[PDB]
Amino acid sequence: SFSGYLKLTDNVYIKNADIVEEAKKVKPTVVVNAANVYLKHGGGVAGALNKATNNAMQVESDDYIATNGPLKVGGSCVLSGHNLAKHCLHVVGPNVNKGEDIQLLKSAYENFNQHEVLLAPLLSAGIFGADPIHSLRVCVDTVRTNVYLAVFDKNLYDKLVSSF
Ligand SMILES: O=C(O)C[C@@H](NC(=O)c1ccc2[nH]ccc2n1)c1ccc(Br)cc1
Repeated sequence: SFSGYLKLTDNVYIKNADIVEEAKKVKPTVVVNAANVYLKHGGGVAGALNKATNNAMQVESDDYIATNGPLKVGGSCVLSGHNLAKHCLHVVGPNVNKGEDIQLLKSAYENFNQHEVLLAPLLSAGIFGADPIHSLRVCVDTVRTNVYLAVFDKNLYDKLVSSF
């Protein structure tokens, strides 16, 4: 049901699209959220996915944190996808703006290997402060399952394809 993606490798595909709109259209088995360790979905991809769920993602996430405590940087948890997907895989890439180790980006993408197919954003990109060209390279060199990357910014999308 994914359509219009450009094939980068055997298993990695990419499209200039809003991941919220893509999830509403496709209703994938798994949508990846660019989460923080507290599952506080304020802004970026997380704020946008949460708003699309009418804040149900944040209510579920606060119950998960109250029970389990925070995730690790490089870690993940599987929660409901609400109206966007069957499941949401909340993955914590390092936030370089907040001082986290960029080597944890490969650990973050390893979480995707537990799922056969995913709709995802580039981890640690945008407000997380990392170089998106580097994030795409770690993605293609780490993930073995089928990943459909949605890149919101048109100019970044064009740069990512032309420099790949
Ligand atoms: O373009 C990408 O997908 C990376 C992107 N991410 C966001 O910050 C980002 C933020 C909010 C969003 N809502 C749905 C999606 C989404 N994404 C980013 C945007 C612009 C620049 Br300039 C650099 C990076």
